[PDB]
Amino acid sequence: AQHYAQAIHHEGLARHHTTVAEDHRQTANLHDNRIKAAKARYNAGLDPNGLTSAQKHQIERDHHLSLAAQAERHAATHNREAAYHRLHS
Ligand SMILES: [Zn+2]
Repeated sequence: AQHYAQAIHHEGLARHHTTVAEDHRQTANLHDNRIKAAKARYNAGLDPNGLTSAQKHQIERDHHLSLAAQAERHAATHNREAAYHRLHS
Protein backbone atom coordinates (compact mmCIF):
# COMPACT_ATOMS: atom_id res chain seq x y z
CA ALA A 1 0.00 0.00 0.00
CA GLN A 2 2.31 2.60 -1.63
CA HIS A 3 -1.33 2.48 -2.77
CA TYR A 4 -2.17 4.80 0.21
CA ALA A 5 0.42 7.27 -0.92
CA GLN A 6 -0.81 7.22 -4.53
CA ALA A 7 -4.41 7.79 -3.35
CA ILE A 8 -3.38 10.89 -1.41
CA HIS A 9 -1.29 12.18 -4.30
CA HIS A 10 -4.15 11.76 -6.76
CA GLU A 11 -6.76 13.18 -4.34
CA GLY A 12 -4.68 16.36 -3.85
CA LEU A 13 -4.20 16.69 -7.64
CA ALA A 14 -7.93 16.29 -8.09
CA ARG A 15 -8.60 19.07 -5.60
CA HIS A 16 -6.14 21.27 -7.39
CA HIS A 17 -7.88 20.85 -10.67
CA THR A 18 -11.29 21.35 -9.11
CA THR A 19 -10.13 24.75 -7.73
CA VAL A 20 -8.62 25.74 -11.08
CA ALA A 21 -11.96 24.83 -12.72
CA GLU A 22 -13.91 26.96 -10.19
CA ASP A 23 -11.57 29.94 -10.73
CA HIS A 24 -12.05 29.68 -14.48
CA ARG A 25 -15.82 29.59 -14.14
CA GLN A 26 -15.64 32.65 -11.91
CA THR A 27 -13.48 34.44 -14.48
CA ALA A 28 -15.91 33.46 -17.27
CA ASN A 29 -18.77 34.96 -15.37
CA LEU A 30 -16.83 38.24 -14.78
CA HIS A 31 -16.33 38.42 -18.54
CA ASP A 32 -19.97 37.59 -19.11
CA ASN A 33 -20.95 40.70 -17.12
CA ARG A 34 -18.68 42.87 -19.18
CA ILE A 35 -20.39 41.59 -22.38
CA LYS A 36 -23.56 42.91 -20.99
CA ALA A 37 -22.15 46.24 -19.90
CA ALA A 38 -20.44 46.72 -23.30
CA LYS A 39 -23.60 46.13 -25.30
CA ALA A 40 -25.53 48.48 -22.99
CA ARG A 41 -22.97 51.26 -23.64
CA TYR A 42 -23.13 50.65 -27.35
CA ASN A 43 -26.93 50.69 -27.39
CA ALA A 44 -27.13 53.89 -25.27
CA GLY A 45 -25.07 55.63 -27.90
CA LEU A 46 -22.06 56.08 -25.50
CA ASP A 47 -19.55 53.71 -27.19
CA PRO A 48 -19.34 52.79 -30.83
CA ASN A 49 -16.59 50.29 -29.93
CA GLY A 50 -18.91 48.52 -27.41
CA LEU A 51 -19.89 45.66 -29.76
CA THR A 52 -16.24 44.97 -30.52
CA SER A 53 -15.47 44.95 -26.81
CA ALA A 54 -18.50 42.64 -26.15
CA GLN A 55 -17.15 40.26 -28.81
CA LYS A 56 -13.72 40.14 -27.14
CA HIS A 57 -15.25 39.48 -23.73
CA GLN A 58 -17.22 36.61 -25.37
CA ILE A 59 -14.07 35.08 -26.73
CA GLU A 60 -12.55 35.36 -23.20
CA ARG A 61 -15.65 34.03 -21.51
CA ASP A 62 -15.80 31.02 -23.83
CA HIS A 63 -12.03 30.34 -23.46
CA HIS A 64 -12.35 30.31 -19.67
CA LEU A 65 -15.37 27.95 -19.88
CA SER A 66 -13.35 25.61 -22.08
CA LEU A 67 -10.39 25.68 -19.59
CA ALA A 68 -12.86 25.04 -16.79
CA ALA A 69 -14.25 21.94 -18.57
CA GLN A 70 -10.72 20.69 -19.16
CA ALA A 71 -9.79 21.11 -15.51
CA GLU A 72 -12.94 19.28 -14.50
CA ARG A 73 -12.04 16.40 -16.76
CA HIS A 74 -8.53 16.26 -15.22
CA ALA A 75 -10.06 16.28 -11.76
CA ALA A 76 -12.33 13.36 -12.72
CA THR A 77 -9.28 11.42 -14.06
CA HIS A 78 -7.38 11.82 -10.76
CA ASN A 79 -10.43 10.91 -8.76
CA ARG A 80 -10.84 7.63 -10.62
CA GLU A 81 -7.13 6.82 -10.06
CA ALA A 82 -7.49 7.81 -6.31
CA ALA A 83 -10.51 5.53 -5.89
CA TYR A 84 -8.59 2.70 -7.41
CA HIS A 85 -5.72 3.03 -4.99
CA ARG A 86 -8.10 3.49 -2.04
CA LEU A 87 -9.75 0.25 -2.96
CA HIS A 88 -6.30 -1.41 -2.82
CA SER A 89 -4.94 0.07 0.43
ZN1 LIG B 1 -3.46 16.35 -13.25
